Amino acid sequence: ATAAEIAALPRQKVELVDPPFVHAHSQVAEGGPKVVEFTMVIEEKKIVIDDAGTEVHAMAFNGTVPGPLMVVHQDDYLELTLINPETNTLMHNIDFHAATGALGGGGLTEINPGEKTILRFKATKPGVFVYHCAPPGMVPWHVVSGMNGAIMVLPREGLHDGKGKALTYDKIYYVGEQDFYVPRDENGKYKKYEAPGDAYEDTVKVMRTLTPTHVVFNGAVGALTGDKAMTAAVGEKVLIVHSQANRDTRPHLIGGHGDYVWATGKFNTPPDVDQETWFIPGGAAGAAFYTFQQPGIYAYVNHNLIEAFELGAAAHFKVTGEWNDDLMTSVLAPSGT
Amino acid sequence: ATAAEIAALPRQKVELVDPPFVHAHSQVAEGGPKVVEFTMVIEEKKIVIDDAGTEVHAMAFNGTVPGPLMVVHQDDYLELTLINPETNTLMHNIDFHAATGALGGGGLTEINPGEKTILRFKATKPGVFVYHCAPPGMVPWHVVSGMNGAIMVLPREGLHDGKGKALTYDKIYYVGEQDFYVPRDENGKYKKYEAPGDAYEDTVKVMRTLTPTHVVFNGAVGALTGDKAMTAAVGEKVLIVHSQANRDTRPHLIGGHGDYVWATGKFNTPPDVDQETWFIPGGAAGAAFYTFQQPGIYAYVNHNLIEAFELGAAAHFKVTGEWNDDLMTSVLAPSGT
Amino acid sequence: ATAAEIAALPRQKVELVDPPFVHAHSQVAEGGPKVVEFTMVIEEKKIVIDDAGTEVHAMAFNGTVPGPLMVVHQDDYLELTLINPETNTLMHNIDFHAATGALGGGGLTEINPGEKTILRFKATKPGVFVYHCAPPGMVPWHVVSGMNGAIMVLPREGLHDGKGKALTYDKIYYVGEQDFYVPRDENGKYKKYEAPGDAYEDTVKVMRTLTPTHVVFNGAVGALTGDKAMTAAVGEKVLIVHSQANRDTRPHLIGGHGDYVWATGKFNTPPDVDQETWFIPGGAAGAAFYTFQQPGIYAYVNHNLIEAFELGAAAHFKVTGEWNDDLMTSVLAPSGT
Ligand SMILES: [Cu+2]
Ligand SMILES: [Cu+2]
Ligand SMILES: [Cu+2]
Ligand SMILES: [Cu+2]
Ligand SMILES: [Cu+2]
Ligand SMILES: [Cu+2]
Repeated sequence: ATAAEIAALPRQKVELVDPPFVHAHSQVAEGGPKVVEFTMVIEEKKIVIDDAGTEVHAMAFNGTVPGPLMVVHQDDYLELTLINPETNTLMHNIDFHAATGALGGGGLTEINPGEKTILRFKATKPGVFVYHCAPPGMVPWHVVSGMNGAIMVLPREGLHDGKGKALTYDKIYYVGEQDFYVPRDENGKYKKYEAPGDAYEDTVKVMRTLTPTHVVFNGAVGALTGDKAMTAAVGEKVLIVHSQANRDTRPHLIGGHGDYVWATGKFNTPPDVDQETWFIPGGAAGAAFYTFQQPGIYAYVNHNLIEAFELGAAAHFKVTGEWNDDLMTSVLAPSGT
Repeated sequence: ATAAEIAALPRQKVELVDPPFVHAHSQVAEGGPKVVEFTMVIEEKKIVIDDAGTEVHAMAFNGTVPGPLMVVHQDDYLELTLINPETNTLMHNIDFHAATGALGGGGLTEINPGEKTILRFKATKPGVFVYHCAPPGMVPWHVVSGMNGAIMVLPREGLHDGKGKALTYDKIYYVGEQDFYVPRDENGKYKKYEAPGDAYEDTVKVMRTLTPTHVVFNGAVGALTGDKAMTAAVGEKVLIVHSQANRDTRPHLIGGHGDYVWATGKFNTPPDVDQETWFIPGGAAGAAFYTFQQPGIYAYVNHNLIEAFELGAAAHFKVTGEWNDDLMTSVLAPSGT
Repeated sequence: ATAAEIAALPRQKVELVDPPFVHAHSQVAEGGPKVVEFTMVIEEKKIVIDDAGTEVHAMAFNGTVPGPLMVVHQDDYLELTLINPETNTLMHNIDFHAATGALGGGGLTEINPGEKTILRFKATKPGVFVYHCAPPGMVPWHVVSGMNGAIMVLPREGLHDGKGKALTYDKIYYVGEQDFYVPRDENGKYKKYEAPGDAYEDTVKVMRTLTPTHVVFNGAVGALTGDKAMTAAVGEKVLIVHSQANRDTRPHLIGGHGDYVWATGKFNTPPDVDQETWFIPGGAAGAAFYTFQQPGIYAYVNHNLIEAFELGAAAHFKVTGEWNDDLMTSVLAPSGT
């Protein structure tokens, strides 16, 4: 499109929504290409990540770990205002894996405390994609401090299966998975630090072991379990976007499947089908579409079950509706022999 | 199908055999849906997993690690009678990744020692699938004590390539790969215990390192080597099902290929072809079809070669037949320069 | 077919070049099947892998880590003369994942110092494939000492996308990724040894932790940076072949994508498209095709960002040409809030 064309496109501001929920959007694009505008303030803040009071100095886009899902359509532009307040201690930036050029945007968005920047890019490829902070020389420390999220660039005609038939979800959830590396003293007690930088050398030591101390969804052990379970009903179609900016994961819905899974995250790559456990490499997002058929509790886990049930990578779904005895039935309930 | 329709279907009782062998079955289904009946008794027992006498308190479906492969066809019902004898010490259950509802069956099959249960589920999706025990609060401990196996839900038509041409094996094997986490004392010797619960806390400590002490096929170092090799002949078509319920693996046939690999394990996802090394994420099963072209010894490994050749994840195939010098030949045998 | 027929085929003697470059070849085969001849001399040699001066006794095909890329076309024959000079200490051999029979060639090419051998195999499957040394009882030690490389078996008609459209690259690089396991003294400084075998025991104890101390491209931290950065231009089509003979990797071009990615490395498996981060399991090679659209610096990394930026797995590209503000622009450069 020529210059004048780009400048005349509609601009639209969107209010973000914290994970695992997602801001207002339409599956099939509304109108032609537009510039979708978002604002995020970076917050450096201590968070508690487990039920032992373990602390991390999180580096949080929009104040959450993960950062929020932004949704646009292919060939829209994403225009982000990124703000680094003067109460923060570090420079930050942003790298969108959906974008082309300048290290994903990281070369154009280095903001010290007290600065802001506005980056625009054309979302030329459809898929879910990671975004993360990447300051030169300190890239993994920011990412493993929680400074990452995802976007979704929907096809203009919405999602389709591998034969081109529409796939239209009723609900979407975004599960960001975070590996944390929390230092411990010689008694095995997690350490606490006054300011983010005080932890840098001890944290890189743990990072070099390649073994996280915690692997969590939505920023903390248990953040999406119990009273915080996600919800659905029998018959509803749910899209589950999952990202992991630094380390591999292998999602699984305990009691369900991924009926269609873009395991690479990219919508022009046909989805796998009927999956039990899919694989999302570190540095990527994936998305799974499932129609719920049975009510009750499900878990949603990274299926290294030690990561899920010892280190924190487990969520719940609570599903309403009527039980299907064709699909499963207890012929003889547990009883004495 | 209605409850009465299911009650009228034919029943077939299968006798399971121990991995890496597979029970008798037909690739193409005979006739219409059936209720395929299986029984497994759970055995808690010490197993020795290496040549140094290292022990695991195994929790073994049908007394083996992995548990046996169960074979059905799409839209059959799998009816399992699961028995937990009074000689065991723990509650157990079963979660079938092929099933829909109640945590794969785990919510309906919780059996204390001295109980049994009967679960039926409809095998609605074709593929190879993990099953495993998953008692609330104790899930990865049971799995990494060997309490896992797989099933195969064949298409009613049998297997096909990505162009719907039939693929018919002459032979099938089931390789269950197991990560074990064995505690060591201050001198580096593996510890022994006299009841499963006595090893729990020390085991969990090793599990949280994410670093197995052993990675084995069929429950031990060397289980599928030497005179317990898998066997085949030149011209024979072989399907190798491989599962890993907790940790990723990357199978490779040394000297061969995966001609067709359903690396996700799901038969409605078209297979990869001409594979050197495929990838099966923790929590899944995959399957590889190969036609042997050369005789001699092959190795079948997890191609993290430290996991294969230091930790235990290596099997052999012995193949009969005539050498093909067109495919390969020693032009000059090793000799002085 | 027969010996008369194979004697009649043309021979082509190729001179290998050092990675990341690739010897001259034709993407579409010039004429009928040929016997493509290569020679490699194995060198046991001390190499320095980081700016601290850390050393590995490398075991290097052609003197480099990785070994060089050999390029043939499907149904050519690859005929390798492999020489183990008398100045080396160990027996070595070669196992081509591209080849069929005798453990990939391993069984036929065991040469002591002062010996040579010539192996010929038919390259029946198109793709990129790992090769590596594999002496029985010492397999992972040789591979993780750098004794591995890759070959490319091009379709005779050159590369195509999943739908039959030709994909012709303008240039090709070969990135070999190497996990090294270097012992450390009680100060945590890397140890040095006199001969390869002096480090064996201490190296095996690091290998069994499954945690490399360094993960590098082209044999050292920073090897593909600075005057050794890869290069391209806006509009240029680049194929990046990447291998890892022992351990998984997840390549990512920072600021770009993989437009077409044969993540399994096999050209009869249609490529994934629009990739952010692809996944190549240990024991495999993959290849990604990308048309550069923006000038400037890029990094090409294993996107476990601790592996990339702490352990060494980061290369650079320098790209010339004109910035595209439609793809990306800084609407407001970093500036005061
Ligand atoms: Cu940051
Ligand atoms: Cu990134
Ligand atoms: Cu159990
Ligand atoms: Cu499971
Ligand atoms: Cu060697
Ligand atoms: Cu190999």
